[PDB]
Amino acid sequence: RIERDTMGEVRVPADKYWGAQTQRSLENFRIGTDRFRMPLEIIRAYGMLKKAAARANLELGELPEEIAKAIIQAAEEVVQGKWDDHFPLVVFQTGSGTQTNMNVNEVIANRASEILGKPLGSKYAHPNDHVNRGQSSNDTFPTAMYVAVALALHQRLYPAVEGLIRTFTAKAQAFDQIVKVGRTHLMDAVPITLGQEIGSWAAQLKTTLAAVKEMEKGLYNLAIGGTAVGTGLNAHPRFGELVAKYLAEETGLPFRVAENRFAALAAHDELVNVMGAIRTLAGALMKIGNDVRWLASGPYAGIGEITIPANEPIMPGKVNPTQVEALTMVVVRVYGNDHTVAFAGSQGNFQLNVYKPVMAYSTLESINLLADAVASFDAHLAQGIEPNLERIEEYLQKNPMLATALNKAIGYDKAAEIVKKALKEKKTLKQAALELGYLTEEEFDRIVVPMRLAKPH
Amino acid sequence: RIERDTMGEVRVPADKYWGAQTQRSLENFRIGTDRFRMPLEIIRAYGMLKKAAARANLELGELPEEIAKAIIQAAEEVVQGKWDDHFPLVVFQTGSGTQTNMNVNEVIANRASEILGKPLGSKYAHPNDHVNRGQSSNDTFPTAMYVAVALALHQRLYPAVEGLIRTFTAKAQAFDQIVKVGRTHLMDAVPITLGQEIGSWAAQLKTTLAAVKEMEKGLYNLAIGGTAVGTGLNAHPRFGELVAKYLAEETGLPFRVAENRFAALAAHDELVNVMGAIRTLAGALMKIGNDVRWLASGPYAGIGEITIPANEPGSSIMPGKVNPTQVEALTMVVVRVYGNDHTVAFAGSQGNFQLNVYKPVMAYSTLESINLLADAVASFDAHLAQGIEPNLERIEEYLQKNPMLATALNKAIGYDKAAEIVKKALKKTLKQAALELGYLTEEEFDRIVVPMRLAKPH
Amino acid sequence: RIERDTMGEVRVPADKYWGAQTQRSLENFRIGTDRFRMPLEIIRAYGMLKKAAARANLELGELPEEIAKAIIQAAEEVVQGKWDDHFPLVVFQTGSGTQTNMNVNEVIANRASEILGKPLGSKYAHPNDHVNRGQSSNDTFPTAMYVAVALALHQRLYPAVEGLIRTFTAKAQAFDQIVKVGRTHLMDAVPITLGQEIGSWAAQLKTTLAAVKEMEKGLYNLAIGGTAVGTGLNAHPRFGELVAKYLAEETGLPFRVAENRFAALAAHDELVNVMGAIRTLAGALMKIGNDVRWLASGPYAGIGEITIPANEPIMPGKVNPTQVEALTMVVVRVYGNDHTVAFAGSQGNFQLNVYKPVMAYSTLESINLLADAVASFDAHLAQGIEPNLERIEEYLQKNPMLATALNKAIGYDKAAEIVKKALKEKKTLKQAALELGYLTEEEFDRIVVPMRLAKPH
Amino acid sequence: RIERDTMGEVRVPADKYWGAQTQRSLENFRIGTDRFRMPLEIIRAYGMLKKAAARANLELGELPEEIAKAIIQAAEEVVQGKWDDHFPLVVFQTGSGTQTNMNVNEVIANRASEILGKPLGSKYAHPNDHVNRGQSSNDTFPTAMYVAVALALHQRLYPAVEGLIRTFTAKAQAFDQIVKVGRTHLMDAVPITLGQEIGSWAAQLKTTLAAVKEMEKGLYNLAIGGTAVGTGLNAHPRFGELVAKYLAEETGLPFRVAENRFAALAAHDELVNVMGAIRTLAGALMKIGNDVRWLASGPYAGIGEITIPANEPGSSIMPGKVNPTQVEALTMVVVRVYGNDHTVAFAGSQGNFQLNVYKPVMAYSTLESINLLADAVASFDAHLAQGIEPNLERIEEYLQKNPMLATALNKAIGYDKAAEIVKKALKKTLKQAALELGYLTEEEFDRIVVPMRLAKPH
Repeated sequence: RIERDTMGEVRVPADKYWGAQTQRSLENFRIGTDRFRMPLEIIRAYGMLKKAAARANLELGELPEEIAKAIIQAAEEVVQGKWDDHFPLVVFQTGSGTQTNMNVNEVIANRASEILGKPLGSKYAHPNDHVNRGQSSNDTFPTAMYVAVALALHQRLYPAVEGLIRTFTAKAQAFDQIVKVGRTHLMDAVPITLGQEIGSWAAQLKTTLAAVKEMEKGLYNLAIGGTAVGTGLNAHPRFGELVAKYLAEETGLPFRVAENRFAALAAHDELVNVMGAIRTLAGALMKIGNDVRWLASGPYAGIGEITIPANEPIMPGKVNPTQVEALTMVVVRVYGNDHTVAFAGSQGNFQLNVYKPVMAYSTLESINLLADAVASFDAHLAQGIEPNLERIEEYLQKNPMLATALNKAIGYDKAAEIVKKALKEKKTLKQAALELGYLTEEEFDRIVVPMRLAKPH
Repeated sequence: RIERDTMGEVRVPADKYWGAQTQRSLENFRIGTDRFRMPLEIIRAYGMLKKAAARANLELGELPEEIAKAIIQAAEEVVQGKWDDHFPLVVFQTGSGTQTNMNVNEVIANRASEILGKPLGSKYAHPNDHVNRGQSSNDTFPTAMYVAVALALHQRLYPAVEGLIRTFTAKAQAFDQIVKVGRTHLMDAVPITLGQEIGSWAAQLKTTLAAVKEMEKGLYNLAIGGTAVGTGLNAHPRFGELVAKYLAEETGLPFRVAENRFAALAAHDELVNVMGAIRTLAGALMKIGNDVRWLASGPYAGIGEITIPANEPGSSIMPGKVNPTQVEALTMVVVRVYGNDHTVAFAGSQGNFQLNVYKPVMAYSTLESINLLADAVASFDAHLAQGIEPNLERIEEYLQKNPMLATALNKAIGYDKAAEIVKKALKKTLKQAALELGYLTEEEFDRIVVPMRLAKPH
Repeated sequence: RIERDTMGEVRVPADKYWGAQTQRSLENFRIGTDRFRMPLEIIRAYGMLKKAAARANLELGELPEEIAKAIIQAAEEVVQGKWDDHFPLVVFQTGSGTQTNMNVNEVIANRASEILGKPLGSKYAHPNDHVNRGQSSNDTFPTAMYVAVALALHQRLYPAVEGLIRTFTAKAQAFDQIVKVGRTHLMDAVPITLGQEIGSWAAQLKTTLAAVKEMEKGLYNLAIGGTAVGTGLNAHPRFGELVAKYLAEETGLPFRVAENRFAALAAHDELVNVMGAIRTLAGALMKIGNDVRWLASGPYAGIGEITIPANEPIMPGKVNPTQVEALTMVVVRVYGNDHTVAFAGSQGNFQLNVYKPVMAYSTLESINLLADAVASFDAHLAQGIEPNLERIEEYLQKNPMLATALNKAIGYDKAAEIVKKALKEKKTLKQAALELGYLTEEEFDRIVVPMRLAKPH
Repeated sequence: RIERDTMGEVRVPADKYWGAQTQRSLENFRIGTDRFRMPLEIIRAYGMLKKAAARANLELGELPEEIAKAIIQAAEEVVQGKWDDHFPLVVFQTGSGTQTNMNVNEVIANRASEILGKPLGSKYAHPNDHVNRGQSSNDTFPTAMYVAVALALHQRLYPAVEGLIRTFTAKAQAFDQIVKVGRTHLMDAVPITLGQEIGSWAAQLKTTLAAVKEMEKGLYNLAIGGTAVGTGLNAHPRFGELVAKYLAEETGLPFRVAENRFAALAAHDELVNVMGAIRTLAGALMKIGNDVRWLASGPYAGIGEITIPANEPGSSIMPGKVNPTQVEALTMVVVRVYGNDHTVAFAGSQGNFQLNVYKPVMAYSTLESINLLADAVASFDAHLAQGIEPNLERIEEYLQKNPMLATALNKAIGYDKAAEIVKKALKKTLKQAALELGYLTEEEFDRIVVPMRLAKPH
């Protein structure tokens, strides 16, 4: 079809619901078109915002009853993802996300007009005067992105991490009776149990996940209502308040208007902190991932104290740790995303930080990739972790760390000799102690109890 | 003096109280000796830890009264900074901080022996058997570093940032009636007040400082009691618990043993997040600092809406020109801090098995950030922020050209008769153009054009 | 169709040329499927590698004549991009890029078999025994990625940056007679010309671009020939040498086998340095971009010494600097990409760094986004930069920096008084000097010559 | 002593040679006073610069013979480190380094006046009129910092890295006949030699050091002569040219004035790239260091293919166990260096108009990286690398289980009769299993199974 405005006539695909402005933008912004389409999470959140906005304005007498109801309906459709294919703009547009705001306004306006029995392009429901009433791209984009990130955390990241925590916790309980060598500086230290080792991974995830959930609270403070620079000019005094209330009712999260609307436009420090906590979580996943591949290294020239499930339905102990590699590659990508967000966050100027799209994009990318990788790592590796009892035992029984009990039982002299023999002849302390006649294969087991070292209290 | 360890005997300065393992580290790790001596915050915190440890072991029957009391006295002297010159080791030593732990054990043990009328190097009060009783460097170093960082936040960073928040809050109130041009994309936007702008800076600091204080809570969870790998082997069953209790009594902070002792040794994710929050605060300071120098730019060919105190001559002299030197020092600290964060988070991802062996550098870079920011924020506050003043004339010059002030005319005398006043008081003041044309009087003008109404529409 | 191997039977789209292994991989690797498809630059380069490999093996007597010629033909087709749609794997696979290597082997094998009159799936031309002869994913993936990045630099980044340099150089020459205020610490300093100011931007780009081109040379050292761990086991002693020679002949770049093949597999330090130089180039683009929006800030409350072309075919001086915003958002993304690559580069273990896919991806992303952004910034802003003579003049003529000549002509006392009057009455130094009778509007122009300050020698 | 500047008079220590602007900076920028005093490398380089400047101005008739000669003598004393204690300013001062430039001008001018029998504070040899003649802090600070960094690379970093390359090269040759198991994905792979593995470390250092030396060339382009903004206003037309010439004579490096003087003041992209290359070198050192500690891990329940020197007792004692402490110090320096790079590159993107005002921190973080790496590489080399020895028994234990050694049997006595020897000498040595089964003799075995053939197939 052909839409007409004071700027001229533009041709838009007859099946598309965006308007002339979006069509022009689609033809002008060509940076990263293939991989950087504006995240749909932002679009869905924008739908929620526009829906709450129509309701607020209607209630405050800023919009005609019928037109408002049509907008509310059209907006809800966007939220339900019925118009995802009508948003073709990239992340690399204006630093205020103006193009996407107008894309949202045009699609919802045209659909609203259609609902009201008007052909697309009529603007019966005006994109700017109605759908964008009392709003600016300046305050609505950051509002939409804060909501998008908060929802993405609950929808994808938390379920994935909480799932892996449950898996590790289950494995930790199941293997808590298996005593093994503990290592510090990568060197043989003292005994621990495989359950204690795996439990530490679960603990790191609980600790880092808790921090993400705490930082998440900063996202509850929205810029909505401050309009262009934070003064709220052109918006009803209660517009922001109501929009926040409705967003909170729809999401179940305690959203509210930021105590200071100026800072909510000039910076996005709350988002920076959320990304930072996600980065720390990623760091813990790298630590855990590496522990896993090192413990599974082998079959014979590594550590090999645990085995991981085959990558494709190669015997146990010879499986390449593919899930660790995919996970850690995601982790290094996440650290880079954090760098991008924090760097951008320090670059605001006066009344508006103009790096909003990329800050939102890199944070969402991190959330989605981590959610994908954690879920994959969990289902395809973590859940199938098993101990290699033979390897664990061989290391423990032949290690000097078990000589402790001997020193008090038969004196250091004899114990030291037993250890020296075992190491020299590559035998277990029990075997050496037997070939020396210092202790029977019976007395040894009564004096040397590995679990007493791993659980000394 | 001759000192010894399991490896043998070595010579140490007769006037120093450290021992053999300190001497070996001194000689074997000549890395960053000039600028990277282990932070005294860590040494003082270690003194607090060793005092609590002796107190706990005595209470639990693990140490004799005589020796324990001497150790407690010696440790307290360390906390008071009386032995600072007896810690000569660098940050770049063993990754577990073993050498500094032994430096602490040796100094306290020697001073304790002396307090008991025993000679130095005698080890009557033994560094390992007594001062380090039930401990490992693995759990004590991170315990001491978490305490050190938590205390430094309260002692230096918070007071500085809270001070700047107070200054900006006061300035915002004082200039809240000064209407000016807002800017978006760096372009002229709708009116705002200077008070709202400065107030936004204060808000950013409140928001970021709040996050640092929330992340600080993770430091309350200590590794103490986990000994070598987290099992607590060699420690009395109640040792860790009592030490954390005593540290809480000593500091006023709610220190407790971490729920999972193993993760407390294998990683320091809590410290990583504290540093991360500090990085965000630094980012806010850069944004604020840049706003300040841009607003004060010029003073003739820049924006120049505010003026700042002139504290030094400067390189190139020009009457009225004041380089924003305090902003430059602050932003240089900010870029340093982002690097510190990079270092801490990188190290945090590199733990292996039961121990992360990057502890010293993680603690050092976090403390450096705290100290530099505390220094720079306080300096910026005292030497610039407190002296910020508006340039009323320049502010008004810009405002009068703002199209928003002309919107009240379009619907008061017509769009043409209003746009015409724009082609007159432009290509000075609109209040004059309307007068020269008779379209409106100066009395009615100020009645139709009320900039504050635009800055505060609600 | 249905392919059959020792692992079982698999169903592959009748129109797709990949095999059972790729089909299984497509179904197993689900991390970042939407935005992280393996870069086609890597696929095209792999085609070049496989083509050179077939030729080398044929010449060395490692492959049957006919089968080799069919492979060479199939490979060339991949290079020409005729099979781009037959590579559906993501970047987040094994850290060795094994899945993509096999994807390349299967597609080329099936096409080769078809050319030889054999239905797809027959393996007449064997993916592993023929197409992958004397090769490993370990040495071929990094070889393909080094070639991909080097070509991407010449094909996209260099043309874009060289173009902007030409633009700035042209503008610098054209505006070299326009004297203006120079600024240090953001404060009024001494006079310069708009041409000198714009010329500095061109210089930064020349300097940073030169560094990228120097680091590029490190990519000429390929891992090809080292096979699994660098020993060259299972490959002809001259296989690597010949493959490198053929790659060099086809690209026009002096590719060769790395002096040390072990290091070429265990690390990719050369790629890290290339990304680092790209990061520095990005930093210069941010500096330049910011200078541009600050100089164009206005219309009346900023600097406004230059104007930028409208974003859509808003009067001069009121145009939002959209191209700067898009460019700087790309810059912060690039800094993050560099972080990812350098971090990954330090994580190699023993004989193989297993972060290859992500290191390659983040570097290529940076190259493509910068190429896109620089070209856009150039065509839509840089080329249309114009001076705002009125603003420039008003700042210069009313600035104390022009009083220098006065001091020597009429003494500091009078000159200082002239400046004090001009600033007090907001008038030009010439006007003030006239209202004081110290100098005529004629004598002033003979004593105060701005260009003599901007070009003192 | 009373000293003065355009702002007024101030009191300075009677035993110090600095002036008023140094004193003001001393008092107004108390940021990082303990660890961030301006690098002496920059001070020494500034001495070289001021010496060349006086020499150039004298040659060009811009300075009197008497005063010029005194300044040259005074400047040379600074280069020799005779006045190090007279530079008390920190890195976190003005972003242009103006305060340090004046600190240099004041010390040299006072010493010059004294050399001419004049009293301190008299300014017979004036800090601004003579020592700073034809210069600005804007062009001299980056000139001094580029020279400082270039010299530090040659004086400290290159010798250290070249030394380690030599050590690894020697070790690789000595162990090139020791066949071992290669590892990919951390899993057992095909055979290689210990010499090839260690050789790869040497290669990584050669590759990264080469890039640092290439980036170093960008530092040869100096800002000198551009004065305040790049125009050269106030400088003699040949001043910059001669100064660069004299600096080249003095240092042996090909210093020249940058083609574009403006970009030399508005940015320091060359320094950013040098730091970037240093970061890559650090990454290689981490990879190498990690390989070293993993190979030495154990020594009983780890990989343990190599052993390293034991330099200290350590925390937990176990016969034969040696913590890889030198690797820990080195990798902690590496994570610090990545942070330094982040800082330098961040600052590099923040220049505005005619001047980047993050100069001090950019120079400082680069020099810190150079010095810490030089320290750590040298330490790691002397205290660990030079003592690396193979654990022949462990290496052989792993190799014998490698499937590749069994491939020569499958086609020598059958796949079944070969796979059977794998179910015997596994669930010790394959050379024994073949004997106990009579399938092959020990003489024929070593004739069929030649591991080196696998490690060196070409």
